[PDB]
Amino acid sequence: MVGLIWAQATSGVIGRGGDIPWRLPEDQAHFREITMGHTIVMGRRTWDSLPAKVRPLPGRRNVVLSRQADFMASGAEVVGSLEEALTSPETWVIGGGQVYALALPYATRCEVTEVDIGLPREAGDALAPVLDETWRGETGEWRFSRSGLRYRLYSYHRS
Ligand SMILES: NC(=O)c1ccc[n+]([C@@H]2O[C@H](COP(=O)([O-])OP(=O)(O)OC[C@H]3O[C@@H](n4cnc5c(N)ncnc54)[C@H](OP(=O)(O)O)[C@@H]3O)[C@@H](O)[C@H]2O)c1
Ligand SMILES: O=C(O)c1cnn(-c2ccc(F)cc2)c1OCCCc1c[nH]c2ccccc12
Ligand SMILES: [Co+2]
Repeated sequence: MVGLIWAQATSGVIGRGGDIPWRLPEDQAHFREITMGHTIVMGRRTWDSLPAKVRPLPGRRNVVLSRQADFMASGAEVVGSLEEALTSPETWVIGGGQVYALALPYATRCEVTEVDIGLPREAGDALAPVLDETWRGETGEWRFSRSGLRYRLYSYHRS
């Protein structure tokens, strides 16, 4: 099983300038729970976004996808193809926008956090993948985060 996991604004934005224009501390803990013990696939730009003490994220097999044959990720494995990284009974692609789409053929789970932030779409932003009509969503209750933004959890599922 390959899953995708991301947070997004009501508009689809997941990242700008190589980072995230929000931080919900509740979102970060559902990320760790959902991924703890499994494999995480990220692109080099997203690994590049993790600070040097936080990487590799703990308790997990950190796989970085990259076209540089000689790029290094201390504590992580660097694979040149997405499907090379798919070796565990549970794989979680943790972004960003380029890998969400590339991993989207392989995925049966989409855990999406929708952040009610008015963030207009802008050039160079990374986007959540467009989920086609084969995906079936469960919708949670609207919640309040301590960062002041409200959020909600979508659980898309498909055979
Ligand atoms: N939940 C969230 O809101 C969330 C989650 C994660 C990340 N983010 C945001 O996502 C944004 C970054 O996403 P991104 O779309 O800019 O870059 P990315 O998807 O993070 O990684 C892009 C890199 O992956 C490699 N790559 C791309 N296509 C490939 C392919 N077909 N085969 C092999 N390797 C390939 C290349 O590395 P080389 O150039 O080294 O080849 C490319 O530069 C950041 O802003 C981050 O904050 C947000
Ligand atoms: O998982 C961990 O063990 C962990 C602990 N601290 N941090 C961390 C949080 C913020 C930050 F700026 C640096 C490190 C972690 O990374 C996970 C954070 C959840 C997250 C939201 N969007 C993401 C995009 C890519 C990758 C992880 C995320
Ligand atoms: Co688990």
